[PDB]
Amino acid sequence: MESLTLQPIARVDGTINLPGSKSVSNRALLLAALAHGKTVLTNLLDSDDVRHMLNALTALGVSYTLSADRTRCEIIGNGGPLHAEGALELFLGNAGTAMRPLAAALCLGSNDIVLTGEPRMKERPIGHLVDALRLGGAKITYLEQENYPPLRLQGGFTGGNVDVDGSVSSQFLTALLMTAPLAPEDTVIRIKGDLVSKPYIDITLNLMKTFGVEIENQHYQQFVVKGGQSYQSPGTYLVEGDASSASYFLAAAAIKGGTVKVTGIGRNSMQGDIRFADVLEKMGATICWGDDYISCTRGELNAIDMDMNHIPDAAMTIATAALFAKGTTTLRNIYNWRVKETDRLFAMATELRKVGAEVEEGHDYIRITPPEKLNFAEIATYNDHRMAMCFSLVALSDTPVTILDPKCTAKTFPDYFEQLARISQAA
Ligand SMILES: O=C(O)C1=C[C@@H](O)[C@@H](O)[C@H](O)C1
Ligand SMILES: O=C(O)C[NH2+]CP(=O)(O)O
Repeated sequence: MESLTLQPIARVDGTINLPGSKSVSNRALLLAALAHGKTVLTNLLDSDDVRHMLNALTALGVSYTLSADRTRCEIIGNGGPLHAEGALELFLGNAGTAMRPLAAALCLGSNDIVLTGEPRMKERPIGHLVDALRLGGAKITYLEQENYPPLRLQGGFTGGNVDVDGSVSSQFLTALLMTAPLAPEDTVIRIKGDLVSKPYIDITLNLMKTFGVEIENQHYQQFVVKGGQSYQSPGTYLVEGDASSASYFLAAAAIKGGTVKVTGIGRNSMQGDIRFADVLEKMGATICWGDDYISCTRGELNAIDMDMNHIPDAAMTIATAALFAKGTTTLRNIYNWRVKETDRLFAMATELRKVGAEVEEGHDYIRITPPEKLNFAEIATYNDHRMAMCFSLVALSDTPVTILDPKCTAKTFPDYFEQLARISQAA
């Protein structure tokens, strides 16, 4: 299969202009499609996950145009719920930010649509969202395994009292929040127990407000939504650079800098992953904050032991950065790593051991003891963009690393290796 071998990188230094945020991009596209008016999105991410959303919108009849680099998108809002019949199949790759929000949104009114995706997506849970949608009136059928895509959506979500489990995925609540305002009746969304990864709910509410809708958030335990609302185009909207994508570059400087500055995100960002910078600071790196940048400068690197549920995606970057830290690092409260692009606790533990680390794969945590020196390994990537990006950091040592299926980074960051190369220096 395809592979890329990264030569040892002596030092990193430079500036990277970040690709757009995947989380913001897919929310903005769906809201723009539902909204009245023309929305112009700039700094939109061009990656597999966004392409699947764009293709779904095209299939649903939404009109839009894209600039040459696909980062500027002019969307003609539909002025209401999207519709299709005949069990139209929408193929969503392995994009959770397309699958979960569309699973909910397409329950408005009548419809006959099928949502499916890659094999792994048929193994990523969606039952708790389906349960909630059904409580609100939706008719949903599991075409294969109960609790997983593919789903046949036949509409009917009118609102009412809806309970949802948010203990493993915040995306189920996000999907309900974006959908409820357009339902004919008011909706009260009750969180069954605890809610995981709260920052993504804040991103959803932030985007909804940009598109003209606000709801009543009762300490994240219950959300009161008024029905009969309409989303409205914000005119021109700038998509923040991706803070999760930024993690690799900031960590690279913490390990081998130099100073690396990422632009497109700053202290005012709505993304929870900007807090990844705080972790590097706790490890001994220096961080500088700007309006539209975050930079990291090499200091030292000490192991840490902390809960990472607030930044599950960027947290993976700490797992490989730990190979360069002094002491044993423990990342806790990351059970949900198991239900993402791959089971990341199993994958991270397996690949880290290949370069020499002693690793304890806990059920919901990972403990990493770095080796005195890293060794060469051919890293398996599990169709997971972040496995490829996290392990690229192994090359900030005296050993090269070979990454299998490097193009898997395209899920969120097609140009990843060219960007890492941009800040890689020989002297
Ligand atoms: O709502 C979102 O945008 C996301 C939430 C989390 O599940 C993340 O793990 C996922 O990558 C994106
Ligand atoms: O980006 C990540 O690290 C995990 N994404 C899961 P998805 O966006 O497919 O729901």
